[PDB]
Amino acid sequence: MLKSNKVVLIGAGGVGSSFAYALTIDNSLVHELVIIDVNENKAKGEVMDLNHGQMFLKKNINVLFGTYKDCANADIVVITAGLNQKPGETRLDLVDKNSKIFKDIITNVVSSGFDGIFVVASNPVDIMTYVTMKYSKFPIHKVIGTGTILDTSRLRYFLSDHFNVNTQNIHSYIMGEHGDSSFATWDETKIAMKPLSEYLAEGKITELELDEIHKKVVNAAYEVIKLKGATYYAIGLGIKNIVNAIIGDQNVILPISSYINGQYGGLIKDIYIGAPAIVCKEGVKEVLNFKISPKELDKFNSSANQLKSYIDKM
Amino acid sequence: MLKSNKVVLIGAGGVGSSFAYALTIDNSLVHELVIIDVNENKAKGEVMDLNHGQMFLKKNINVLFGTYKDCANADIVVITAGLNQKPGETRLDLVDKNSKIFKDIITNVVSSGFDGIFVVASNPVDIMTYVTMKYSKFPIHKVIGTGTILDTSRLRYFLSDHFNVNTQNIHSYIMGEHGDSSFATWDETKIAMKPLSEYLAEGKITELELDEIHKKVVNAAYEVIKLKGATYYAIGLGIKNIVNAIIGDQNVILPISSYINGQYGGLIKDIYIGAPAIVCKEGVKEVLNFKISPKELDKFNSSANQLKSYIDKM
Amino acid sequence: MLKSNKVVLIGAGGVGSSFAYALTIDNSLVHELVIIDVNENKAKGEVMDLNHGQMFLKKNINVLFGTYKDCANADIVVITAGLNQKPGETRLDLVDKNSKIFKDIITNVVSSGFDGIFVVASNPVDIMTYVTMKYSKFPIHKVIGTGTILDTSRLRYFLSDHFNVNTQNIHSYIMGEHGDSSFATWDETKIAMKPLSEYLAEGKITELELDEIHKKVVNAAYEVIKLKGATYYAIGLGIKNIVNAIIGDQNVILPISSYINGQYGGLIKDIYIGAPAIVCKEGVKEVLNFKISPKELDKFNSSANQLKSYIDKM
Amino acid sequence: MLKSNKVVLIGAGGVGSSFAYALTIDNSLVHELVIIDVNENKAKGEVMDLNHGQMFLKKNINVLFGTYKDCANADIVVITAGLNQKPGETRLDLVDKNSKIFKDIITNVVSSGFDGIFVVASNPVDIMTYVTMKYSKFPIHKVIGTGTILDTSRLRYFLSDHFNVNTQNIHSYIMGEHGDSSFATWDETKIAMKPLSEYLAEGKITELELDEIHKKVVNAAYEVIKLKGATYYAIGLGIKNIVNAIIGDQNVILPISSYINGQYGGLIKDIYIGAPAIVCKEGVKEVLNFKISPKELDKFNSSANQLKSYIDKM
Ligand SMILES: NC(=O)C1=CN([C@@H]2O[C@H](COP(=O)(O)OP(=O)(O)OC[C@H]3O[C@@H](n4cnc5c(N)ncnc54)[C@H](O)[C@@H]3O)[C@@H](O)[C@H]2O)CC=C1
Ligand SMILES: NC(=O)C1=CN([C@@H]2O[C@H](COP(=O)(O)OP(=O)(O)OC[C@H]3O[C@@H](n4cnc5c(N)ncnc54)[C@H](O)[C@@H]3O)[C@@H](O)[C@H]2O)CC=C1
Ligand SMILES: NC(=O)C1=CN([C@@H]2O[C@H](COP(=O)(O)OP(=O)(O)OC[C@H]3O[C@@H](n4cnc5c(N)ncnc54)[C@H](O)[C@@H]3O)[C@@H](O)[C@H]2O)CC=C1
Ligand SMILES: NC(=O)C1=CN([C@@H]2O[C@H](COP(=O)(O)OP(=O)(O)OC[C@H]3O[C@@H](n4cnc5c(N)ncnc54)[C@H](O)[C@@H]3O)[C@@H](O)[C@H]2O)CC=C1
Ligand SMILES: O=P(O)(O)OC[C@H]1O[C@](O)(COP(=O)(O)O)[C@@H](O)[C@@H]1O
Ligand SMILES: O=P(O)(O)OC[C@H]1O[C@](O)(COP(=O)(O)O)[C@@H](O)[C@@H]1O
Ligand SMILES: [Ca+2]
Ligand SMILES: [Ca+2]
Repeated sequence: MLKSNKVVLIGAGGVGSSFAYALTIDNSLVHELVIIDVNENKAKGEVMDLNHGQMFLKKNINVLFGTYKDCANADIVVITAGLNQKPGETRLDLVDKNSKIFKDIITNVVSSGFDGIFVVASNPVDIMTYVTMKYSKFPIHKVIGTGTILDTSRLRYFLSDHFNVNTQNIHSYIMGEHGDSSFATWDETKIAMKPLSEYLAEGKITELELDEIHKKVVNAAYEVIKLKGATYYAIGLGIKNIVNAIIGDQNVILPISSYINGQYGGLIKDIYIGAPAIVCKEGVKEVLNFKISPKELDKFNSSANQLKSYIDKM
Repeated sequence: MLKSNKVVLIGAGGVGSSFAYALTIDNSLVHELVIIDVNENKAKGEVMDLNHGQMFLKKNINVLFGTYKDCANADIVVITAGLNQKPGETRLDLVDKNSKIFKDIITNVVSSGFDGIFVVASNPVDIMTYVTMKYSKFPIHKVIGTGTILDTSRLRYFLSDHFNVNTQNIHSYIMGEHGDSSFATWDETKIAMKPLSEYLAEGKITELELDEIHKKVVNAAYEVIKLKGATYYAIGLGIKNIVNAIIGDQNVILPISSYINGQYGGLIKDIYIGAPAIVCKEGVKEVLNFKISPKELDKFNSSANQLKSYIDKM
Repeated sequence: MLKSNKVVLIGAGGVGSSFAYALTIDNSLVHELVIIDVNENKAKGEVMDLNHGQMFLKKNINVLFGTYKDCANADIVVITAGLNQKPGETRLDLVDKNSKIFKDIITNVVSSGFDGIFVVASNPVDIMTYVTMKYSKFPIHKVIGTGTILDTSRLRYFLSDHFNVNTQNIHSYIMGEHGDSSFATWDETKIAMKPLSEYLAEGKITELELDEIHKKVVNAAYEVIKLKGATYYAIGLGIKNIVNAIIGDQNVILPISSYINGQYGGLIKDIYIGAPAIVCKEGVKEVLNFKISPKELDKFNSSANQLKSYIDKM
Repeated sequence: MLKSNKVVLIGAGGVGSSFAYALTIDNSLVHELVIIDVNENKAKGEVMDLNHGQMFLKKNINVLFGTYKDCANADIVVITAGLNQKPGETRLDLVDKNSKIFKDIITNVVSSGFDGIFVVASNPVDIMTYVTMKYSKFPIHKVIGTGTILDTSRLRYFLSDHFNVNTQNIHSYIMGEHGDSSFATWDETKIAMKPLSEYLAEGKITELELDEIHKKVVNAAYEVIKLKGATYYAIGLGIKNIVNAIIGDQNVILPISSYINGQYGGLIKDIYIGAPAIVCKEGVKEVLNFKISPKELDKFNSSANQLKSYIDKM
């Protein structure tokens, strides 16, 4: 028998609503979308606005107001609820209030009988991913965070604009914390099959331009927050892509919040951090391990140690 | 010689930003999108947030922050600028305020050298379409408004849920003013090829339920605004579909703001009103005419009389 | 838990391979496509040629060379095996040959343990749908034939070309036997919301032109076969759309081979004939019933009698 | 302002017909498709079969039978005409006859007033691309051949199946002549960011397995021809993607038939060979140059020397 695939969204603010809109437009078999928000009226209005556009979609989809009960037979639970950062605030300044919000959300979600896959976007996303795994008691491979997918998308856009080359051919990652301590894989970067070192040697880009691009990646959230209050379009597309990759069993490699336990030298273990992993219908299929340059490995270790600090204080 | 297709968006609020997002996701050959707003910080932030997600799109697209000089070589100009209605404000006061804003907008656009197609969504949409045509001097067929496309989408969603049939197969229109004096084409409505009269005969639905549906359509915007502050997702998809129909030269029939001068009895002439028209690459190719029932014609003439009353004043 | 949707294709000729190609390009979550043919070299070559293009697809898909063992857990079985016709599709000789082929195919499929949905395209498609239902003993709502979907596609193309209007807005059907006894629903046809009778009265089309268009629909297959040897592109798309509507649970109304039992004047009963029905994840959800004009009802009854007599002689 | 993008297809065999089909299904705005074949009946039949499925397509498209006269205002001309291999023949046996055919076709097209972009697929594709350039006297950037895009697609499918990873993450090329002298960029290959050398070290792939995969790439065409008479699905998708990337001004890097005059050492110059280049609205924006291993450079220079040996004999 054929099945009805169900996604429950928890948190109907800018990020969640953008994700839901994008998913209705570009849908890899999501038959039911259930929206949950502690602000009941916001969720109701978003459900209405999404349903009023069905005539313009490629496919019809069931979009419903829901409660935690709906998670019982959900295949995916997307969590975007929590406080976002205000001007002058880091993502780590949200750890305490957002962890308390996630203790409550994860209890309800677990008590309903949910046994699908978690997709976490709330900040700080790596620590919130670890918290989801611990509170839920779920296997490590059924808990996914968006990690550095958004930072990587920003990096690839900036490089695409610099070289006037489609983002599809920009093979570079942001790894580490989804935050101030991230780093770019400059030494492993290629444009199609042409290494970045050849572009540097040819004077088509400079090392300080690389430093500036990485700093723009790091500061992008702060800039967009100053300009329009919060970021939601790019993260909405990233979540949509993760969801479709899961439902489609696409076995695609993405730089997500991945649980490391021996990879990248093993100096730091048992944390979630921005790193490449294979995604499929069962969740994470494998957390990859590849050699990165010594300086880049020191940056990775420093970022992972920063994360481990917060994990140890709880 | 292949060309670069350029769309300029004026007004980066909820409607305009939602349209731009939807267009980048489902893009029928827009190479360059230019976003303009009197609040330039908002426009900058939306440009950045839209660009940061390029890695997740099917196609790359140039999204830019611009000025009115960018309209010179634009192919389409989408206008979503102006005020949305507030409590205690009739359609007359918004007509006044928004026509005064459009004078400035259209003056700058036309002075830039623009000679493309106008797509208008600011409310009251039919009157603002008339105003755009009068201020711009453009041929009537080069000025399009969204008309009752959103009301028709709401109607077809309601009917699809009632009969549990895909919106694709709900053949019914909302016509007249985009507002309180609109009406449904009940007597000409079909579900696939089965007339609504048959469903009525079989107790599949009742006249009361039909009145209920029409009033749901009339009050949808008020409900959504109560619940979440504004509507923008469904209107964004509608505008995206219009723009793609134009660039794709699809010759598709839609219930837009159409210029009547003889159709539907011809008792009211020389106004834009929600009615079916064929849309193609050069704009409106034909405003159609078909027989509606006498009671529905009474409703149509009343709505057109209302719109003509507001126009003649100025 | 999430599942892998499995489609088995029996018959890897022009029609089957066209359908498989179109499905790989436009895929509503088919995870596994299995191809079977009594000519195993042909099935293998098609599997290889379809897999060699995965790089260019939106989504990866597992394309497999199969045996009947693969039907055990298949969700849909598409049958396009059988002799293609230079002369009459509904020859009693062709009926006999393809009935003998279907006996073997259905026996092997059913002995595999399959319990999904049959989608039949082999000719004569209405009688082959009947034979599939009889040999398999499946519920009638789990046996689908393509019926007059192809004839309706041709009709809507011809009308779209006549009026220079998108096929989207052409609301007309071909009904009755997929072949020489079919008829068009001229008296119920609409262009968008405009009845065809209004176009006739305005001189934009004539009765003779309607007759000629219907004869073009009837002679299309013969002409295409004369020119290029066989037809497979339009029918491949029709099969693809049926499959995607089923897996997407879209509740869409399609003119398929439907099991008639009282509808349309309850004269002929218990045969498969071209008629509109609601398609969903469950199979056929309902055969629709609406009033046709007396002349068209007579055409329909004559077509049904044609079919029943050919079933008798089998 | 907005235009109708016109593609003329010359050669309506399996390759051309598959490309046309795929294009109608996945269309980056091609408003008019014109089909030319010296066998007028085959072209007519293909036009009819393609048009009879418009109702199932996302967008309507104008498909017409035509003559050389129709290239006058064409934006793109795709050439798929000429002899195919058949069992026992290499692709280099066909040079003489196909060069004669191409002389005829190019002369007619150029005489028609066409000044757009050629896209060449007929075999041997590198030599036929060179011949198109020479006979047409067009700028080099106006002439595109499919080169090793098909070989690369086969390679990426084989590696995707071996590692069970999406083709999207397989970064490897086939370069050199589309034929028996090609080679794979093993030393520069990555699965996402993970070099192939690490998979070899970890025993997840072996040197003999790389040898075998390249041999499979080289013998794929012979095997598929033996099994079903000819290859056309994978090549059709490749052509479709080139066309959509041109019209979409996507600036994508593809391994196509590129004109070399200094790259990859100065050894062989002034020929077309399988190599990466940037494709955009104007044609070829830039032929890339990147370092490959010394043994692979030897292979590249031997392949190029063979192609030069053929070009000099004429
Ligand atoms: N790359 C990434 O992962 C990104 C992370 N982001 C974070 O995502 C989260 C949401 O951001 P925004 O949408 O802009 O914020 P928002 O102000 O729009 O609020 C999101 C929603 O969460 C709701 N909520 C709060 N508590 C609960 C609860 N217990 N159950 C259900 N709903 C609840 C709340 O009512 C609100 O509607 C923040 O933590 C952001 O920092 C935002 C941008 C990118
Ligand atoms: N056609 C339809 O069906 C509907 C029409 N809608 C109307 O669309 C318009 C925009 O709606 P929202 O996005 O929600 O409102 P909004 O406040 O969110 O955005 C309106 C934008 O217009 C900007 N603006 C104001 N004046 C000017 C100016 N002189 N020049 C340039 N920019 C200016 C302004 O800065 C703001 O960003 C309103 O008139 C709505 O009533 C909204 C909903 C549906
Ligand atoms: N429903 C519709 O609208 C249409 C129906 N069509 C019919 O579809 C069928 C196939 O058409 P084509 O592909 O062009 O013909 P084809 O000869 O190209 O393909 C038929 C395939 O079926 C194979 N086959 C034969 N017997 C068996 C068997 N016992 N088991 C498995 N495979 C077998 C056979 O080897 C061949 O590959 C014919 O009956 C057509 O008449 C064709 C056009 C439209
Ligand atoms: N990666 C690649 O580039 C590949 C190249 N391929 C080659 O593409 C070409 C076509 O392959 P197929 O479609 O299978 O062969 P086909 O015989 O099926 O079709 C070729 C068509 O070209 C027609 N034709 C011949 N001369 C002219 C002319 N002067 N004007 C117009 N039409 C003409 C001819 O009538 C025929 O219909 C062959 O040369 C193949 O070797 C096929 C596979 C892949
Ligand atoms: O022209 P309308 O009335 O707006 O309907 C358009 C819709 O009709 C359809 O063609 C379906 O029509 P049918 O139900 O008659 O088959 C859809 O594809 C299309 O979106
Ligand atoms: O594996 P990555 O680095 O995430 O890149 C994924 C992208 O690479 C591509 O496969 C293109 O690869 P190439 O540049 O090597 O041709 C895109 O299709 C895909 O979106
Ligand atoms: Ca740039
Ligand atoms: Ca015509």
